[PDB]
Amino acid sequence: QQYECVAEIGEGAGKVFKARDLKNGGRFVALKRVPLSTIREVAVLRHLETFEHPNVVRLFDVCTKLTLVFEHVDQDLTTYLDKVPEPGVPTETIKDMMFQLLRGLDFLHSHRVVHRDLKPQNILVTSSGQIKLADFGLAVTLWYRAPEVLLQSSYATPVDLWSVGCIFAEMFRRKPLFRGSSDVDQLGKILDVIGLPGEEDWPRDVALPRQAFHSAQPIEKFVTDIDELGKDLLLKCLTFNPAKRISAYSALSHPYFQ
Ligand SMILES: CN(C)C1CCN(c2ccc3[nH]c(C(=O)c4ccnc(-c5cncc6ccccc56)c4)nc3n2)CC1
Repeated sequence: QQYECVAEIGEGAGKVFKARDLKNGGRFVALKRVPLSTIREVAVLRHLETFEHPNVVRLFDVCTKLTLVFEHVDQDLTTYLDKVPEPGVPTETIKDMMFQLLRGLDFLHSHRVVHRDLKPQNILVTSSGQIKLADFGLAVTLWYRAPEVLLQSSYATPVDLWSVGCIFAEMFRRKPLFRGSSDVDQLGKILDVIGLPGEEDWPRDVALPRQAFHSAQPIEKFVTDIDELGKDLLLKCLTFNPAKRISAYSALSHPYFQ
């Protein structure tokens, strides 16, 4: 094959490797090796590539079980936070990274792709500080799961803005905001902070009823340095109700990004 594995990046639900692209100057690429639904998902990927959005990982090739060649990025958001000098991330650097993050999200929503598992472990940061979304559009941590996914009720795009707020926060905290040991625990951790939602905000026909939990806390506690504009925006990303939750397109126009 034209490529040559030099290491593994990680494994999960598939397998991703770091390699050399021998035909293109020995640059680093990323190889993943994984039925119409599959053909379908790849058709979308190939399609999304055409637009070449700066805030999503480039697709270089699809080898004919199935190998997908993407670009390689030196690090993810997680190692960027581990290795970040004290006492954190420059307010301005957060404001910028979030924007780039929201850009690719709107780009993905606008084409009706839902990431479904957006966590800092697949948010890639390049040499220049360019955010690039990885690990999407193909078939451990619930800390970034949205309430409705936890309740197993709605699976639409509002899911990924819940994750955005969770990441937004962590960019201040440098530690995950809600660390739960399981789906019920997780759901608890969330409601301890945002407060019990209105009774009509609980989706119907879900095994978990509103009565199985027990008041809202102020946000500046768990997240310090956050401005009013950060606060307000962050609150509309973590609205319990997916219909009341903000959207990427709507987020891009928040006063916070002025
Ligand atoms: C200490 N060592 C182990 C550190 C080396 C630097 N580092 C990373 C981490 C993630 C990284 N992704 C990448 C990529 O280039 C890349 C490009 C396109 N798609 C993916 C991708 C595809 N499918 C599923 C995925 C699931 C999660 C994340 C990415 C996925 C990855 N390079 C990374 N380098 C941290 C550990």
